[PDB]
Amino acid sequence: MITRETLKSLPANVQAPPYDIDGIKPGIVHFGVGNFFRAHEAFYVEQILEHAPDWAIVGVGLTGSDRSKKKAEEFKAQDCLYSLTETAPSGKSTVRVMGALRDYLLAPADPEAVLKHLVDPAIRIVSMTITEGGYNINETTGAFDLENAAVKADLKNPEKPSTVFGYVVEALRRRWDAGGKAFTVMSCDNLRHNGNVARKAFLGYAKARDPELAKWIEENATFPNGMVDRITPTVSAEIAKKLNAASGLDDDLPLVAEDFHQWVLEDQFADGRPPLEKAGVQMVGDVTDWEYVKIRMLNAGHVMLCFPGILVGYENVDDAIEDSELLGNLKNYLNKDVIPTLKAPSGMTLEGYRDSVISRFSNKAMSDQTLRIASDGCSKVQVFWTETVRRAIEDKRDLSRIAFGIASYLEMLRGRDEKGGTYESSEPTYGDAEWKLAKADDFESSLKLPAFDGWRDLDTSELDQKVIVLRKIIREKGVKAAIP
Repeated sequence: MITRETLKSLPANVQAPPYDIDGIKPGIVHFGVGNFFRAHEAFYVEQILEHAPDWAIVGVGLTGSDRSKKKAEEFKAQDCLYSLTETAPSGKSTVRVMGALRDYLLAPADPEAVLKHLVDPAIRIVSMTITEGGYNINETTGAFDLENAAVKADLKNPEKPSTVFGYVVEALRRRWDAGGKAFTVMSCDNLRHNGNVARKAFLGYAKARDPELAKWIEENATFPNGMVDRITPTVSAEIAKKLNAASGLDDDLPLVAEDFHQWVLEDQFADGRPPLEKAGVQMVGDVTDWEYVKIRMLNAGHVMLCFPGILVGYENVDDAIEDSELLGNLKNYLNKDVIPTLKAPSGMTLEGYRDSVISRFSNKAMSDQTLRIASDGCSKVQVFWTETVRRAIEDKRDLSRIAFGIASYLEMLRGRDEKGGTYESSEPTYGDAEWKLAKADDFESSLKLPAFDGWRDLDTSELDQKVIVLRKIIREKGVKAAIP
């Protein structure tokens, strides 16, 4: 059956919004209505709407392309309702019709319409998922780019903007001038200290617009940082058909996500917020510790699994996590090297986190390619492994497993698995010089790759020697033979 406000007589297997859809009112405006938002932010709000019905979400798309209009039409056609299938590693899935998103507006169609929502006193939070590039931070200067075409145009006619920066700042100006209150700017993009990024972008535009205005926003608005997870894959036509065939719903906008989900959010709101804790959102004073748990256990674990997995010849993460030796090595790395040198946030155990990392990697429906996980391996090693290596060296702890990860990465770079297959991993930051080292036939040259610069200031003598010893074993007897 098609999805509609009236046709909410879904099959016994499909759950419906757990609240009166007619009783909820808008409290959040969201920029960038993508899959992640619909399966994460919208997901948590859906669970507190029965408690505080004034937090419905008004979605806004920034592009007015021919494809954008179609999407907006499909949403309105289903009363903005859509189905979300949640699949667990056990293979079992559940499906529900989400009602938190009460309107979907195409900004270009009517700029004033968006601004009206933005200035409404009931709208106390403005969230967004616009990707990193969406924040318009120049990669070289690290500052908000005032040279951007759309930004300059907005600066010329700020009363009728087209960029998120223009809409948000103009809305804040009007609220201020009319005696209203500032709202909370809540980034839900997966970036380190996403709130600080948002603050830089929005205040960067505000400053150019009017110093006094930026001062006001800086003092009254808030830009909390949040850590967000939840794998929510792209939805292809073929994927949509499987989801609908399984749910029994003729959904034009079906999506699926892993059952696992997490949201750590700094409790810094300008004018109130939903009771998100009731939905499992973890409110904190500083997001930093949680970001590092994810970085040093989930991300670090992902590559500790995939680098040697590629050498064994595994194409997907779920195939590698099923390998008894690679799994044991991952657990030993997390238990012996990371957990003992990782600060633990309150209200959770690092061991429980470890268990979730393992379980998630075993979710066949979510499984990604090992080579994809290994792409830009240099930057990943720098960000995910450096702290763990520095601590092991500084505190004089066992380097065996740490060296194995490095040796595996270096051997993986050579481009050949133990089954005879060849491959070419992607390393954007590497040039001819780097790749020459990576492919050298010796076992010492590639130790100079930039991937290991994060701990090069320390005495890496013992670590490097062990790495060499393991690379030798890996090349002659295979990767598993080198596992500590």
